[PDB]
Amino acid sequence: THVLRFGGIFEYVESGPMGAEELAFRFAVNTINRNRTLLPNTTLTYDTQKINLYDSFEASKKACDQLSLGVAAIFGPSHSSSANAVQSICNALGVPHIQTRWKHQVSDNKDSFYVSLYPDFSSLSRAILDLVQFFKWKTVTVVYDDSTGLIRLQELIKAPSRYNLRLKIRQLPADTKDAKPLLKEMKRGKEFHVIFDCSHEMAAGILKQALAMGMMTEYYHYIFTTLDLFALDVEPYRYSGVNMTGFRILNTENTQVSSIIEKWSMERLQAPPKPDSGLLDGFMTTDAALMYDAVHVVSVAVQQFPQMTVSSLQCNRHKPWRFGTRFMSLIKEAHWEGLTGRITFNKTNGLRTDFDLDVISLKEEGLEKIGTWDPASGLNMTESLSNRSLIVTTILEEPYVLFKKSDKPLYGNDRFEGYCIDLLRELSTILGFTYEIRLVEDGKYGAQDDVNGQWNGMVREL
Amino acid sequence: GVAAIFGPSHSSSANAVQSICNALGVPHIQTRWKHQVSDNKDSFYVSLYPDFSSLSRAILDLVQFFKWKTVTVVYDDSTGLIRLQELIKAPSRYNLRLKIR
Ligand SMILES: *[C@@H]1O[C@H](CO)[C@@H](O)[C@H](O)[C@H]1NC(C)=O
Repeated sequence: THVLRFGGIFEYVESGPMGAEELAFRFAVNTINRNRTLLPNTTLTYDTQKINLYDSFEASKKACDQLSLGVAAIFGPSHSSSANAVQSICNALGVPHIQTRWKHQVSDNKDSFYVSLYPDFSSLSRAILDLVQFFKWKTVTVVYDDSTGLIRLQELIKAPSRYNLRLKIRQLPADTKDAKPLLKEMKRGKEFHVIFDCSHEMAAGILKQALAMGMMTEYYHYIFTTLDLFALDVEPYRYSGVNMTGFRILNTENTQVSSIIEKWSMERLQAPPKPDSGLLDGFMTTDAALMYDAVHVVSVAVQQFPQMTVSSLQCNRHKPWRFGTRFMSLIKEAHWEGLTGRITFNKTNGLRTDFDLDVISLKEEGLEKIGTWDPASGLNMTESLSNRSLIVTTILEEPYVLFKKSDKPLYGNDRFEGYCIDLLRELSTILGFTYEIRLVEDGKYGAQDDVNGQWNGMVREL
Repeated sequence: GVAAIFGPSHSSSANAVQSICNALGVPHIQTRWKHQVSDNKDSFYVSLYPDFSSLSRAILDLVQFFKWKTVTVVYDDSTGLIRLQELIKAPSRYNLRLKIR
């Protein structure tokens, strides 16, 4: 019957047969035609090209070769430099471009034949800012890997102008995995709250060098802007008392999504993750999820456009596609729900700015969901007793309270004696008390320090 | 028969022309600053615009000479943060109070 095929330009690799994005694309294309509910009388076909993702020339060449034959839409590369050429080609030839990864769009680029499935960092940075403000942070150390990281998290970077945050922007060393010098610089600077704008594998890298260095104590809270935090192997960090936090768009809390991800993991049995990499196994990266969702949303959109006589557009001469405008508007207005939750494209942009997030933080188990984030509503973090110990504190004033003169080691309340201890015993035998003496760590009386408006010792402990 | 392409003064078009020139081997002479991704291996291109990796530190030297403790970096477009990224990272190595706008 009627048939249309989708163009696809992905990474050219040799160790693995083909990239994870291509895996997801092929999996979903052979899922659409197999699932008779979606595209019942039309079979989806995949046209796959492999490039270096950095040679925009060969990306343009492959896009032109695909457009020479019948292509309804191009699933462009997952880079920020070869995707611009492909979207320009698609716009000039009037064919939808399908971006599953974030790239910096020029403010004066009047291009409207592309859709960006990746959640816009214009909203993800606001989500990071809301997560920081919820934790009431004051010293925040934004860490990014690529120079485009500042462009990604620019709302977070501009936040100190509005809020009271103190930002110390740092960059991971380039062309090397030596994250130890940067963590050392944090240790000298006593930077405890960190925001990591690095990929999940790189995030696992810095987590490993942080554990090997001493960053995995209780006083370190890590916010990861990456959406693949659930793919990390937090087992070495599970019981370390670390407060690492992140987000997640891959809606794993669903039966259909669980079945899809389990099928994808079962299909992924040829390139297992490296055991000594700090990463999980049998999972699905967010890039594959966005590719799956992209091809699915294009399929559900083209469900409403039965006339799909793909043309033979050339690049030597420019000729807009007769079905390109309506198909592109249909893609932009298309509303589908899948692996990454609700998929709604911004009308004025084509990017996806209205997305549903789930907040992920480290707990006693591995990365439980502790809230949700929506661009409209905002951050939604949901996460006496008679037989209760009465914690008390005291200072070592010799006439008042002093350690009992017993050579035999003694613990609990009995190890403390003095006039104040006698008064506490009298109160306990007068009232109902089950009390334990907890010595003050600061070892001082309360003092209103005008330097920062902070108390200390017993008063602050109270 | 052209010996060198004096490509466009815009990031996307300059990147496209630079990739084409690198593929075909002809030099691509660009006179405007554009963000070259780190892993890019294009060789047939030279940029005459003063590298903001070396000019943002000139701005930082000016700030040091004036002994500023609080600075407000104001930029226009989103690719302005990636231009003066050394100036943004400076507060780590110095004593500044950047209030980027
Ligand atoms: C937050 O999430 C809880 C649980 O899903 C829900 O009951 C509540 O209505 C949500 N609040 C907002 C403001 O979305």
